Amino acid sequence: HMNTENKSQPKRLHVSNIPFRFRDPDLRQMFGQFGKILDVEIIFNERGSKGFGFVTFENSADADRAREKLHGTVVEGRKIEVNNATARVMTNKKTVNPYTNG
RNA sequence: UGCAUAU
Repeated sequence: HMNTENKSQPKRLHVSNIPFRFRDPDLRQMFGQFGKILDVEIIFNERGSKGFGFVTFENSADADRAREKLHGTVVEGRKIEVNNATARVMTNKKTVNPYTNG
């Protein structure tokens, strides 16, 4: 009996040029039409909620296609960007070993 | 408030 975990897995997609009005539900309706959304982020600033964010798909299966369909769309008249995010950290902690053989 | 990676 081995680990037998899932394959597609959640991704953080960055979203940009979006109107100043867009929040959690306004971003997630735009991607969640293809599959399912877990969590959604909008960069938190001194002005309040910003015209820039991220979306957390349930699985890469819809995260891949969704960014492909949404990138180059002009939501609320603003040609957007969508790509895979940096998430929390760029200093990966998942695994380590003293050797590098095999 | 058009500030653009996770102030």
